[PDB]
Amino acid sequence: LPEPFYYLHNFRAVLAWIGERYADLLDDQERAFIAAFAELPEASQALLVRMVMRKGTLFREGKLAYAEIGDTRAAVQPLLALGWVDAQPTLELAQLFGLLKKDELSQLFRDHLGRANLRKDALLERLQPLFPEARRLAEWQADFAEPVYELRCMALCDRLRLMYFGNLWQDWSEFVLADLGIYRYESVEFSADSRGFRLRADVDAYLHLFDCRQRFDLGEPLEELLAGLPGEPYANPWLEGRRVKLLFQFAQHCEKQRDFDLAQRLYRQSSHPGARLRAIRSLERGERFAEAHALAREASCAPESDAERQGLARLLPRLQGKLGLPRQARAAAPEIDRLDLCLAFPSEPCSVEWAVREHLEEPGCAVHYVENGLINSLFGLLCWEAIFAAIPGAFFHPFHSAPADLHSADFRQRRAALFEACLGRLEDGSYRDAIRCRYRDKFGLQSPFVYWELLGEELLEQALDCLPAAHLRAWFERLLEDIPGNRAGLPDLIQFWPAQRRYRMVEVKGPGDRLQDNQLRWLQFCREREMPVAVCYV
DNA sequence: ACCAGACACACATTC
DNA sequence: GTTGGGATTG
DNA sequence: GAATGTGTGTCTCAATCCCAA
Repeated sequence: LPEPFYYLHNFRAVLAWIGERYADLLDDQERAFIAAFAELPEASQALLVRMVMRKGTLFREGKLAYAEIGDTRAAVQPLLALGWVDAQPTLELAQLFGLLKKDELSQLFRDHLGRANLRKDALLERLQPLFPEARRLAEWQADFAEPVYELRCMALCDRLRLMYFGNLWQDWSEFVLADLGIYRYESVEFSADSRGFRLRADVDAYLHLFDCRQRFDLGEPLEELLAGLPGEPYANPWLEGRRVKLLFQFAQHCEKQRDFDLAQRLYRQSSHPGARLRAIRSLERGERFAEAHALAREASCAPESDAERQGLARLLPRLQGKLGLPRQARAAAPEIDRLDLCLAFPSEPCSVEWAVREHLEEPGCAVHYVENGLINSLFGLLCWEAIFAAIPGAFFHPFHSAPADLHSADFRQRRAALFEACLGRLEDGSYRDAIRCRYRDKFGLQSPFVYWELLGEELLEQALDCLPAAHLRAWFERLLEDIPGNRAGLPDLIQFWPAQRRYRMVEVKGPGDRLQDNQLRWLQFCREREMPVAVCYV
């Protein structure tokens, strides 16, 4: 706010950061850009950044009025000289529609339209075949008096951004939102040589998978698209999971479009969690039962998760039935406590969960609604110094909500000493007070576990009295077995009876919902450790 | 935290 | 004359 | 009719402004 050229300073900051830490990852023509950019006049740098930050790559001169930069047609000149911006670009009929207003376009294509008022997209559809070729604005309308500037250095800028944040989903608005105190991140003191990418060849791989996904959302035929993907897996951990997550989605699309034979073959090329299970169910829907049974038996011998185990638990008997085999006695597990209500006639538009909490209200009993919120936050506070540890590779810029290696399978190990030191506080008295200090110190900070908006002061200290430390262990341990797989699945409500220092937690279900798989996995968990849980059926 | 997951809801399918 | 979606704002 | 499987709608800072309706 206090500096009119704040956006340019942020852009300069990224450029300098790139120059320091990612110098070897940068190529010849890219080094030339950063050098050339600094030699530009201040108002020319500013105008360029504006176009880079804004949605399009095409801009009307009228839509480029900025008081701090002054005359735009003048400031754009050093950019036209470098060829970074292009007046007189050639425009498809589809993108000319994006630049002009509806009334302007109706005037132009007057001798090709009826008297009927159509929507803008309708006009585009009618006129698209009559003008399939692209052409200069002067060739569209010679009477046009506004110059339209095309930004021609957008790809280089994306790479710059992709190197700064370890991704492309974050953009330059992080700087503003952080400065305005709308986003407050934990400040991890990381090395001067902490890296997003370590080598340029991996950056190109990221961009490729990005565009593969891009063309996929653009309805481009998978047959061609698949030939774009690499045969052998990527050597890099992040990149392999992405290549494999992409393969997983192609098979999802194939399966939904009733092509189970391709979907199967694709699911098996993927190591994405749940792919192998989808491969079996696809083989089943393709009525290739013998093959589906062979893979299912292979899976059940060495399952990838407890999630796959319960998926196989339904798949296998059904598969054995379609073959000649007899089904084996699938005797169930112990049953969590049940609690029933009368589908109580709702007062106004409202939800089932909120009503149950109102009903379970009682003098000695307070009830809250905190699905996943409560336990993830309590775990987030106790292991704050562990999660935001200055592990090399974890952090490499500001604007970090979580360490980048959060989903890695050795996330716990790299901080194994720190975690035992935090959960070690859960044995002596320190944990209760340790949480209360984090809460006051770290409040508001962006984090992957703590729900500040929901963890009110009362809910906090009510939990600290009732919830047993030995219980808090078992939960925190299960999260560390598999964070992405055990982040969710916790029951709707917790209810404390603070005076008698006991808790009981409930997941409610209306007439239009049943227990999810993961929710079932946790009720089974708490049951086996004598933890007060129950399912409320309404 | 690296391109959504999470959940509740709702309507097919299959012995 | 009003309303809603989206982009450009900080 | 149970047990299942699959398929939807919703939600990522908030006041401003241009444009399509």
